[PDB]
Formats: sequence, structure tokens, C-alpha cells
Amino acid sequence: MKLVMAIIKPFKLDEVREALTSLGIQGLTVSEVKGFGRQKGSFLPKVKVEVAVSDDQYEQVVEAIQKAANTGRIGDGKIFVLDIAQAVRIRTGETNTEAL
Amino acid sequence: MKLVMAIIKPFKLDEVREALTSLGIQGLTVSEVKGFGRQKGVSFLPKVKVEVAVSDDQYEQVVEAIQKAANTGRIGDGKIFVLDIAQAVRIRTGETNTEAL
Amino acid sequence: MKLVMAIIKPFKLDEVREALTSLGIQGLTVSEVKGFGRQKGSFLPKVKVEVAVSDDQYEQVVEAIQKAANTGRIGDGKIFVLDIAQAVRIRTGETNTEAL
Ligand SMILES: Nc1ncnc2c1ncn2[C@@H]1O[C@H](COP(=O)(O)OP(=O)(O)O)[C@@H](O)[C@H]1O
Ligand SMILES: Nc1ncnc2c1ncn2[C@@H]1O[C@H](COP(=O)(O)OP(=O)(O)O)[C@@H](O)[C@H]1O
Ligand SMILES: Nc1ncnc2c1ncn2[C@@H]1O[C@H](COP(=O)(O)OP(=O)(O)O)[C@@H](O)[C@H]1O
Repeated sequence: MKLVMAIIKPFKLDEVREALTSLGIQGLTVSEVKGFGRQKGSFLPKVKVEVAVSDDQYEQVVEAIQKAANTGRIGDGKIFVLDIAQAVRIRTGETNTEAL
Repeated sequence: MKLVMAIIKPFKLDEVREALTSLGIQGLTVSEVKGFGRQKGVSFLPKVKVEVAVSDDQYEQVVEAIQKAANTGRIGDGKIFVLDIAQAVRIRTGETNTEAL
Repeated sequence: MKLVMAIIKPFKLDEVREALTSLGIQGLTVSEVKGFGRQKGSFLPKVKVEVAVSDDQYEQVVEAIQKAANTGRIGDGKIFVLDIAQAVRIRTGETNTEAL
């Protein structure tokens, strides 16, 4: 299981969500953050997208976020992939990919 | 060492904290986030993100405590994810590994 | 690759940034968070710094954040190091350390 963490330009959230929804992703968690980088504004507002995804889906998810969030201009952001050891759905107690 | 990350309904935070304190967990970090899921709002709902680093010998009990504390049985209760922490340091003391917690 | 996640006192952000800049660390992602701990006010505002860094630099980064963020008073916070499986720069498709 993977935690896909994307830092993107805020106006790209909707496009990112449509791309994810089309892939059948059932949900995601979004934070407002401050991004320091080479893009000239010493920071710009960014949006952090965190979505837990199965091993069989994570590569397509990364690709879809990348395509949807890309403008070709400096500041577009990063996608980091971290591994998730265990996952639980709080409501049902389902685990692993059933928790997603 | 584990980073236990829980996305919960905001009104469950106090119970979650009390459950963690009851297990001797000395602290935790909390963020306000927007949760997109099946629960209806209007696309997202406010959620709380709880991040707590815990030792290997405590993490299972922590995950259970959070699950029980944050459960309502209604849609939108959220998720708990367990990530592995390679190293940890307490800034004030330089303590590392479980001593950092 | 490592994700270095530091939870620090808000007034230490500038010191932490400048220390990282000295290491040629380009960017970083900053979040406003609430910290529950032994420090007495409930919670206190903290700053979460997330910086992805190469294996050959992460220890120096951890040291630099620790030295910069330390006051010796309760509430200074924590640094956690998590391993990053993959990383992509959205703008270019660059991966691994080139993504940083
Ligand atoms: N080493 C890093 N670790 C974590 N986040 C980073 C790092 N470098 C950049 N970022 C995030 O990526 C955003 C964009 O970086 P920037 O250099 O401006 O554009 P690009 O990603 O196109 O190079 C930053 O605002 C910051 O939030
Ligand atoms: N794949 C995912 N990755 C990360 N967070 C998610 C994911 N799916 C859902 N969430 C988070 O969990 C919350 C609850 O989702 P929801 O489908 O409404 O209810 P339930 O958790 O009961 O299935 C969402 O608002 C969102 O914050
Ligand atoms: N187990 C934990 N997991 C995640 N964050 C923690 C944990 N314990 C403490 N923190 C964070 O560290 C901050 C400082 O903790 P505190 O006990 O007040 O001081 P010190 O870090 O100097 O021991 C807290 O406000 C909280 O953000």
C-alpha cells in the first residue's frame, strides 16, 4: 500500500480530483500548506494531497496527479510515495486495501 | 517505531486524546484538513489529522484505542494509516529512538 | 531518500530555513499545526517542516534543524525521518534525487 503525497498549485486541485475520481479513487485528504522553492512569489500557498492507494493503482495515480497538476512552469510541485504498513477503516474495522 | 496517522471527525479529537493519554502517550500533533469521501456535506468536510509517533511495543494498542475512540459507525469516520519511522530525535535533548517519544 | 519531518516552535522557522539554505537545500513544505505535549499553554501552535532530502544529506539536515530549532526549553518538538520510496518533480517528470 502506498501513501501518495502531492504538493501542488492550489488552482489545480479540481483537475487533480477529476483525474483521481476517473481512476475510481474513492477519496483523499487535503491540507493547506506553505511552499518554499525556486518559484518566485518567500513562499507561495500550496495544497497537499494525501491519498492512500493500493500497490496495483499507485503508479496510475501518480501519473494522473502529475498530468493534472503540471503547467510546465516552475512551482508545480512534487509527488512523494511512502509505503503504508497497515491501514484501518475506522467505521468498519476493514484493513489493508479494504480500508480504502 | 511507527507514525500512526489518523483522519477523524473533528468532534472525536478530545476522546482520541483522552484514549492516548490513558495509554501513557505523552503528546501528539494535530492538523486541520479537508476530507473528500463518500460522506455528504459540499465536496469535502472538515476533518482532523492526528499524527502520533509510537514505539513498536505500543503501536497496536494505540491503533485500537484510536479506532474505538473515533468510531461512530456512521459514514465518514475516517482512516488510520501506520507508517514506519526510521529515526526520531527530540530537539530539546537530542534523545533518539524511543527515548525521543 | 528521506522525508525529514520536523515539528518546531513557530518563531524558529526562519532560523531553520536559513540553516537549510546553507546546505543548498532548495525547497521545503511548511504546515501550521497544533501541538499537544508537556509544554503548558490544551495545545500550542507549532510548525511542521517537511523536506525531502537525499540519503547523503539527510543526517546533516537533521543536525541543522536540531541546532536551529533548539531552545532548551520544553516544547521544542521532534524530528522524524521516514523513507521515501519514489519521488517525482511534476514539472519535468524527474525522479529520485533529481526530483528534489
Ligand atoms: N526538498 C523538498 N521537500 C519537500 N517539499 C519541497 C522540496 N522542494 C520543493 N518542495 C515543494 O515543492 C514546491 C515547488 O518547488 P519549486 O522549486 O518552486 O517548483 P518545482 O517543483 O517546479 O521545482 C515548493 O513550494 C515546496 O512546497
Ligand atoms: N484513499 C484515501 N486516502 C487518504 N484519505 C482518505 C482516502 N479515502 C478517504 N479518506 C479520508 O477519510 C475520510 C472519510 O471517508 P468517507 O468515505 O467519507 O467515510 P469512511 O471512512 O467511513 O468510508 C475522508 O473525508 C478523507 O479525509
Ligand atoms: N508522540 C508524538 N508524536 C507526534 N508528535 C509529538 C509527540 N509527542 C509530542 N509531539 C509534538 O512535539 C511537541 C512538543 O512536545 P513537548 O512534550 O511539549 O516538548 P518536548 O518536545 O520538548 O519534549 C508537541 O506540541 C507535539 O507537536
